[PDB]
This record gives sequence, structure tokens and C-alpha cells, in this order.
Amino acid sequence: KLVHGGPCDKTSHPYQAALYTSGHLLCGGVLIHPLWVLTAAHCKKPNLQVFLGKHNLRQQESSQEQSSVVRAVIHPDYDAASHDQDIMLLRLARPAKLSELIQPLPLERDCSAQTTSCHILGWGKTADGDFPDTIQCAYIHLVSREECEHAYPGQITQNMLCAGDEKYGKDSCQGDSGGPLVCGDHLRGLVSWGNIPCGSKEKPGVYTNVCRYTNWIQKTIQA
Repeated sequence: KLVHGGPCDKTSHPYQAALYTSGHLLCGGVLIHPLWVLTAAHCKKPNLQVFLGKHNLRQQESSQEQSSVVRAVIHPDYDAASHDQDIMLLRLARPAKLSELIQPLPLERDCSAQTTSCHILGWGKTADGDFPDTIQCAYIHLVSREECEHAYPGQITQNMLCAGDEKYGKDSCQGDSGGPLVCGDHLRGLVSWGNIPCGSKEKPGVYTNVCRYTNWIQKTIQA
């Protein structure tokens, strides 16, 4: 079965970050630069802590190797009621030391990119119990903007995209928000609202349209 696999068989996802506040895992995120993690604006909380290169995490996580966030930059036009422009940059206390276990994910710079086969990542417990949180992965497909707008009338802006699968995710769709939607091995979206983290075709998940933000991200990082 060697290679016969895909992202969801991977034991490690080097670009997946976990965001904690007061000892509890609140959201996922994505390492996009050694000094910055990208997540949803709806994930903003005080004194955020980030864990990189992790596979399994617990509440009051003791396994150190964490990095405190020293600056949080929410998109200035974020609107909580609509979740329009649901994106936020987190500056780490130290640059991440890249390794086999920690690597940034490149951003999709082309809003017209053609790849529609994707996967999402989120932190969750594989099954009812009390085991640690682990990375839940599922395969899904992008849904056309017109189809997206029909499922959520009057609520979809150009800063959002939809994705889902008739199967209702990928028989393993536990997971939180703020984490990545990855298409063609680039960051295409962040889990934002709707039927998440895996939507169906007629009630899809809604994701921040990351390709819209490449200039703002660059301006902020280079500032």
C-alpha cells in the first residue's frame, strides 16, 4: 500500500498549528512563514499560545515546545456578523525551526487556480471517549460560487469560498475551525463557518478565500 495513499494517511502534517488559550485547544491554524501562523479572525482570544509539529494534544497540554504569540493582527475589515474577511495573522515569539516535523504551507496566489480536489485538517477526538485531540483529515471538493450562493442566500461574499462532498466529508470528519483547506498542495482556505469542517454538496462548508489576502499578508509580514 506504499504511496497508494494520500494526505489523510500521513502521520504528520508539518504546517498544522494548534492554538491554545487558558489551557484549552481553541482552534487550528497554518504555519505560512517561520514567524507567522494564519488562522480565522473568529479565533481571536487573549494570550494565545501556539503548538507546532504536534500530533496529539491534551487540555492543559504539558508537552511544552510551545510558542507564545506576541502580536495578533486581525484583518481590519473583519465583520463578525457575516464572518466576511475571517482571517488573522499571529506573530510567534521566536522563528519556527523548520524540520521534518515543521514546515510552512505556500499560499495559493491565483484565485483562478483550477485544482478542486482538496483536503481539510482540524483538531478533534477520533471517537467518543476522552482520548487526546489529534489531527482529523478529510477529503472534499470545491463547489462553484453560484452553487455556494444558492446554499447560503445573501451570505456569501467574494472573500469566501465553499467546499464539501456528497459523502458528507470523509468518514472521519471531526475537527475544529481555523485550520486549512489545502488544494494542489497550497493553502486555499481557512475553515470559517457553515456546515464545517466537512459540508455536503448542498450544505457546504464555508472557508475564507485566502487567495484574496496575499497582498495584505505580505504587507503585514514585511512591515
